[PDB]
Amino acid sequence: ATYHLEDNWVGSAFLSTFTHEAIADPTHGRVNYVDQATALAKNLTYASGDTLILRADHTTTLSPSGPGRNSVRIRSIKTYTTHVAVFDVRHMPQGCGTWPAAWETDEGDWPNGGSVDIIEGVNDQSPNAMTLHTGANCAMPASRTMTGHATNNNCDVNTDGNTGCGVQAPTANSYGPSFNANGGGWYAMERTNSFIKVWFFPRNAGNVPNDIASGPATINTDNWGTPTAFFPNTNCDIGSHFDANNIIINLTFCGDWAGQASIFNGAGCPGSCVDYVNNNPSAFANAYWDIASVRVYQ
Ligand SMILES: *[C@@H]1O[C@H](CO)[C@@H](O[C@@H]2O[C@H](CO)[C@@H](O[C@@H]3O[C@H](CO[C@H]4O[C@H](CO[C@H]5O[C@H](CO)[C@@H](O)[C@H](O)[C@@H]5O[C@H]5O[C@H](CO)[C@@H](O)[C@H](O)[C@@H]5O)[C@@H](O)[C@H](O[C@H]5O[C@H](CO)[C@@H](O)[C@H](O)[C@@H]5O)[C@@H]4O)[C@@H](O)[C@H](O)[C@@H]3O)[C@H](O)[C@H]2NC(C)=O)[C@H](O)[C@H]1NC(C)=O
Ligand SMILES: OC[C@H]1O[C@@H](O[C@@H]2[C@@H](O)[C@H](O[C@@H]3[C@@H](O)[C@H](O[C@@H]4[C@@H](O)[C@H](O[C@@H]5[C@@H](O)[C@H](O[C@@H]6[C@@H](O)[C@H](O[C@@H]7[C@@H](O)[C@@H](O)O[C@H](CO)[C@H]7O)O[C@H](CO)[C@H]6O)O[C@H](CO)[C@H]5O)O[C@H](CO)[C@H]4O)O[C@H](CO)[C@H]3O)O[C@H](CO)[C@H]2O)[C@H](O)[C@@H](O)[C@@H]1O
Repeated sequence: ATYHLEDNWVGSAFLSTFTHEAIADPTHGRVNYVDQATALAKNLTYASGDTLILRADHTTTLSPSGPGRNSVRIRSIKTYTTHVAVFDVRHMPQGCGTWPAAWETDEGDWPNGGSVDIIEGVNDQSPNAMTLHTGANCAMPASRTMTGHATNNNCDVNTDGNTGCGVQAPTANSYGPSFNANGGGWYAMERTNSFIKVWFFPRNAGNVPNDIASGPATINTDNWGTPTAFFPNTNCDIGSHFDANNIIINLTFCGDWAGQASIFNGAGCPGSCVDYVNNNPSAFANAYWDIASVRVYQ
């Protein structure tokens, strides 16, 4: 469980080690994903000093017949198999309609190269969800050692209604306005051939491993306590369902999950998701990631 520093991304480093994907939203959201040149001119991406900002447009009222709300989706140039990824996150997007994620995938053969969500939710609904999506023959035992709570235990996208196999973080400050109020915190994900684990440490935690908080060149996950989410290989050959994955950090709106009326409305958001996102730009002034660092160890 000992790893050594492979990549250390801070501020402007993200501009040369990740790309912006100006792509049609694969989850069909009310979003216009812009390229890196456009992101920078329009200040949707700001990457300077010890800060990366990734945000949505919070000034434009959308044309109902035009493209969605301007936002960004960044993807690491490098891919990883057995590794630990540590995200020091000060702020994540909030707002009705928002659907932010920090995750890993191989887009080129989805779902067969797998996907793991480290940070994800919709419509400001805490807590955080940590979820795997795979092809066939991957499930999770009903009970295993973690602080979080499992919801769906079948990871196979074709037989699970695309929910994946997920775990809910135990605290509200894992996600959303609550996370943001607390100054964020740290997410760490360890992936091996045998398992995937995610740990969350709130910004104010008295027990955050120095490994995680200070980012030295050597880490040891044995010292990190029980994971928030645990995906063992009891009923899933982990290595055979995941290949080399890029890291992706993005913000979409509405679409296949967040945009469902029951979900959007069930979260206390008014009206329809698309109309809300069209007509309330100032409601997304806080729809930003503020990232202090992402580090990868191998
Ligand atoms: C495009 O978009 C960008 C990004 O949004 C816009 O940039 C912002 O521009 C505005 C207006 O010019 C700036 O607002 C001003 O900020 C002034 C103070 O700035 C300084 O402090 C900021 C806060 O720092 C503290 O908090 C952070 C955690 O979030 C810590 O890292 C840091 O150590 C500080 O902690 C102290 O305080 C806390 C308690 O609050 C304690 O607990 C700690 O112990 C510390 O005592 C900080 O965000 C700024 O950092 C920026 O600049 C430095 C270099 O100077 C760089 O290294 C960083 O990477 C970062 O870029 C800075 O240190 C304030 O005086 C003034 O009144 C006003 O509010 C704002 O700083 C910008 N935000 C940035 C840069 O992130 C940009 O304007 C926009 N372009 C457009 C529209 O054209
Ligand atoms: O539980 C947490 C979990 O929730 C998931 O949302 C679920 C909803 O998807 C589900 O709604 C059903 C509709 O999806 C369905 O509409 C069909 C379309 O989905 C389909 O398009 C497919 C594409 O979406 C797919 O593209 C891939 C993306 O899905 C993938 O998305 C990422 C996720 O994998 C995730 O983990 O993280 C990130 C960040 O948040 C997501 O971006 O990304 C990859 C790589 O880029 C894409 O390839 O590609 C396939 C082809 O391979 C397409 O089929 O299109 C068909 C038309 O043919 C539609 O039928 O309709 C149903 C009925 O209306 C609807 O129920 O609902 C449940 C709620 O019960 C949600 O749980 C999130 O997607 C997931 O992110 C999250 O972890």
